Amino acid sequence: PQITLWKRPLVTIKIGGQLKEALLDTGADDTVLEEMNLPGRWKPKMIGGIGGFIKVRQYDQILIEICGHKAIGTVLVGPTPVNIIGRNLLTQIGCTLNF
Amino acid sequence: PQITLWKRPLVTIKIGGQLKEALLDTGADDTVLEEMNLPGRWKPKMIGGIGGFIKVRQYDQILIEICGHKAIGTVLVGPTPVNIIGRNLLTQIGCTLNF
Ligand SMILES: CC(C)[C@H](NC(=O)[C@H](C)NC(=O)OCc1ccccc1)C(=O)N[C@@H](Cc1ccccc1)[C@@H](O)[C@H](O)[C@H](Cc1ccccc1)NC(=O)[C@@H](NC(=O)[C@H](C)NC(=O)OCc1ccccc1)C(C)C
Ligand SMILES: Cc1ccc(S(=O)(=O)NC(=O)Nc2nccs2)cc1
Ligand SMILES: Cc1ccc(S(=O)(=O)NC(=O)Nc2nccs2)cc1
Repeated sequence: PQITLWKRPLVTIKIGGQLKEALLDTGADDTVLEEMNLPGRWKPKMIGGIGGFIKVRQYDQILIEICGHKAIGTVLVGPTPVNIIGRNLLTQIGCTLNF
Repeated sequence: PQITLWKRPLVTIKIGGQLKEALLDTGADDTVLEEMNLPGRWKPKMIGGIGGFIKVRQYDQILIEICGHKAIGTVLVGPTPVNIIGRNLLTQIGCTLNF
């Protein structure tokens, strides 16, 4: 769509044959999702934000669908309290900020 | 104008006399800038994200220019490593996500 920001920009995502809600985030370099089993091998990673760092597992070339828009790319899993769609995936669905 | 997301969506702001860069951040509720000098009476406030939380200072009715769009709102001030423009001002300047 064209989505307003009066309300948080949380959309429906599909990943792993599971439906989740996530936040379209121009403030995130990377896509980080709450704890979930996922296929293939991973590598260790840290991400930072407000008030420090946390550890995550990087998985590559993952199929995700975001309001019906398919993308394959990197997805990180760990103790985020919010499912976040970051720029690496927002680009793949054509997402822009406009005003 | 249009901001595609291949790089961090950075923009020029003008606030309390000064020129700065700040990130347009759709997953930020509030606006939060690096330590600076704003006027008069402020209240404590707590904001958190990945990894933890910070203590900030809340300044209300602060005037700000964001990419030539004027806005008046709550600016938060504290130890964030990046200046963040949140939905509180993104809404005032007519900012939406398009895909
Ligand atoms: C989502 C992350 C992957 C993202 N991180 C990155 O992309 C980082 C910079 N990149 C990165 O880590 O890459 C690898 C790296 C980096 C540096 C060194 C080595 C390796 C990030 O945290 N980005 C944040 C900005 C930032 C950048 C640098 C440093 C510090 C902060 C926000 O823009 C991003 O949009 C998040 C989303 C979020 C929110 C909550 C939990 C988890 C994620 N918002 C926030 O952190 C904001 N918090 C909020 O908006 C919350 C929801 N509000 C809040 O506390 O409100 C009051 C409240 C109080 C009490 C209860 C409830 C609410 C903040 C900017 C205002
Ligand atoms: C676009 C899109 C379709 C379907 C999903 S799904 O139902 O969550 N799971 C999968 O497709 N898994 C996979 N199948 C083959 C390789 S990875 C997610 C995203
Ligand atoms: C459009 C635009 C003009 C001027 C500015 S300014 O010089 O940075 N600030 C102000 O003039 N006044 C205030 N700042 C804080 C409270 S009242 C900012 C934006």
